[PDB]
Amino acid sequence: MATGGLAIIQSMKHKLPPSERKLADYILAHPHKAIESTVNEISALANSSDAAVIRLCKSLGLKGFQDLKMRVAGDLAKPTFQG
Repeated sequence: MATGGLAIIQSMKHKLPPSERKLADYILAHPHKAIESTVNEISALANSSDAAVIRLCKSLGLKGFQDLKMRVAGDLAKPTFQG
């Protein structure tokens, strides 16, 4: 409920359109940066668009980018994802 952000992104990595894919790739590669980024920052980092970040979040069943960041942060809190 406050976790699973990385699992949900990794699950869809190969089922996402291009613009959403660039985003999922950057977040998976740099999840610590991702949880401290704005929509404008993450879209620039993934060479994608602001609209694609919102679409990515909706594609995953999330309320938006804050939800995505919270759920990723929840995973980074776990020993399962620490290291």
